[PDB]
Amino acid sequence: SPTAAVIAEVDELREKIKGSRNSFRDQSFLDQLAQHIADAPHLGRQPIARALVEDLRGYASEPRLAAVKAHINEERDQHIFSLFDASYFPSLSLEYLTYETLPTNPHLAARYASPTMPVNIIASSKGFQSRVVVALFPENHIDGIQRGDDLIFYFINKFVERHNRITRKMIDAVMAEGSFPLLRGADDRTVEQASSWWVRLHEYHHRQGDMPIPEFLRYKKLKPLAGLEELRVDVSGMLVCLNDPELPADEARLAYEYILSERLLRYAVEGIPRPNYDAVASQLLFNYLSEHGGIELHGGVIRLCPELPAVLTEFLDRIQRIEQRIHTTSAEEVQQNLLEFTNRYTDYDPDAKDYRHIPFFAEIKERLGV
Amino acid sequence: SPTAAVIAEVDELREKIKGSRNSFRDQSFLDQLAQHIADAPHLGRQPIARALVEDLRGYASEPRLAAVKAHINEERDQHIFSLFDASYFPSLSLEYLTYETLPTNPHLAARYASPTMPVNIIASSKGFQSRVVVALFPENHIDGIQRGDDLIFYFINKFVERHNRITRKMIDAVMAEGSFPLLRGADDRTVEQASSWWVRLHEYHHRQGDMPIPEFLRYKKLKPLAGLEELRVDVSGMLVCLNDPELPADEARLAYEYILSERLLRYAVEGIPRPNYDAVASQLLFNYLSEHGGIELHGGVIRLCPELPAVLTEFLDRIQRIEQRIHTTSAEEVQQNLLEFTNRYTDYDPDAKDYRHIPFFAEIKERLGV
Ligand SMILES: [Fe+2]
Ligand SMILES: [Fe+2]
Repeated sequence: SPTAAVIAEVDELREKIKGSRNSFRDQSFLDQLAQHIADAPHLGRQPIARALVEDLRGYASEPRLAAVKAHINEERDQHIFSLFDASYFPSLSLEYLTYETLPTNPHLAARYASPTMPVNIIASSKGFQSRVVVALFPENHIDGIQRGDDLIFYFINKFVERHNRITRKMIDAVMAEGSFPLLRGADDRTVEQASSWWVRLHEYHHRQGDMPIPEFLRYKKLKPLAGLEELRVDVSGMLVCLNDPELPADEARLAYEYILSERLLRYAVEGIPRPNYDAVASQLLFNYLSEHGGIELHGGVIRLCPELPAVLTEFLDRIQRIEQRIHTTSAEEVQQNLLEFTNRYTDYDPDAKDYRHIPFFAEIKERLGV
Repeated sequence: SPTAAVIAEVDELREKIKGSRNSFRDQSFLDQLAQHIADAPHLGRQPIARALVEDLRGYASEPRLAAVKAHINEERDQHIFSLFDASYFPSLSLEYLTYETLPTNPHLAARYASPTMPVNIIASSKGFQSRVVVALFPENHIDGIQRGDDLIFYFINKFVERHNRITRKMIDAVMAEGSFPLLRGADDRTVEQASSWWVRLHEYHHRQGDMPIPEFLRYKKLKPLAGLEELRVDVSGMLVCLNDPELPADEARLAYEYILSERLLRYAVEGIPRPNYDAVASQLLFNYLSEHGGIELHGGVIRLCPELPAVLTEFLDRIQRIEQRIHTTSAEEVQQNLLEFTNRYTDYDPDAKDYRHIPFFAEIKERLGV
């Protein structure tokens, strides 16, 4: 395999530089790295590698990876290759992958447009094989730069794997029978499509509203607020799937079921020993929905109520009421009001200033090992 | 089996009340629970069950489990049986166990006296089988009361299991050859004895110093400070093992190696996706010792320096100099100074107000699956 030969060369260079991350912006390091990439038998021949060589050799005066990103953003081929520094994807250093794109609904693509690339990884270097790395953002490159039109990659194969290994088992154990009928037994191609819909709607809605990101990113990085922002856009995508009639009805209901099942179940149990940001917001959704008539609990099993679409709209309306006051109060004041709302429906420990898994999901974590 | 019949009856009652935690202090609930306990053909006739039935039936006028705790604290037998409500042990509701005590070193128990019970669990109800439940504290009972002379149980069989599952393969992968010679191939009884020394010294030193807990507990619940307090007492215990000549030299060196291997390795990788309280403090220790000459990194491997005992003393001395200013500044000012000290040696994200696993241990988590 020619691709495996190229990837073995990247994996070996990755091993050599593993101890030198503090030098990743050092021009003496960058020159040696560029030189080794250039001299690599198979890898050095590739256009994207030549682009990275030029970006690295020029980094002292221009600390950007402009030629690499031009290649990637223009989709000159289906290869990604760069030097990465992403604190939440620690496995990434010098990495290479090849991807395949997925089909997309044309109305979805046109009406909810964003520079999102839902892709399957075909082959990759060691750092991309970590289950942690589910996406790739432009500021993950060492230059730390993101532009509004930079392509953003989501690795749908990893989300299909997660849905099969975790969500499917939580649906069987936690949901009333008939809860997610289109998802029941659906094949990987089907979940693939739903997941690709989810990420396209997800990225689009991050840019909508009164406190979009990245503009208000530094106000939305506290654990409960980062999760709440994730939830804001996924509830938005849920409602689009229910409300936009130009979307194919079968595919839209399937994407609805996927987003809801992921936020109600898989994201709800994330984090040990405390909930992570996604899980705090999902437990907020669970309790809000239970208290406002959107779901019901019958002997530890969740029933989705027929009124759930109206309750989801109410929940999204409530988030938007809080955020709209950015127009008349400080971002700090909106923050405090988003925290207050979150804390009404989650298990907040005021002395630890952190959250505990609400008892409903702590027991499922124990029962299912999730 | 008679104990098996008792615990089966406990587990069935635990199942019946599982959805009723909000009713655990309501007398109508308690009156019915007490009756079902009394009528359990085997459980109801245990003296400990008689005690609990009496406490519950009288909870309306005296909200405490005085008869149960008298039984337990007096070690009338080796059974524990109560109604629990411990937010960090969510699996505990109506629970039962039988334990066995362990050999005890006389000088250790006399010079470092505390009401600590290092025990092995022989049989237990379902809630005590959770890997989370490594200990039982007096305030974990529904009454939420703790007294200084109440017995505190540590389940040593669970620390042995954790040592063999995590620490051992971490020692093999991460430590330079000959780092922990007494622990190599140590049998379970040997680890058990080291672990019992550790918990006794652990509980003792919590009560010592200028900001002991429980007095200053509410200032030491923030994630970095909860970890730092655990670390303060374990480094104190390490140093006692090195410095107290009246302890048997073979057991003391073994306990030293055990406490260090646990704090340097197993505790340093806890928490997903972020480090938990133990792990932040262990990463503080790792980076402190690296920069101050106590350990050295060679080829990704930790070498313990011969100077390490003096660097551990310097580390504990530093913590104590910060805490000593409680005498001339507020508890809040000490808190900031403990946080500033922690953040100098850990990966703190000021916008998330939380920590990331430092890259050394993030890579180990990925590599070994810990
Ligand atoms: Fe997002
Ligand atoms: Fe402790």
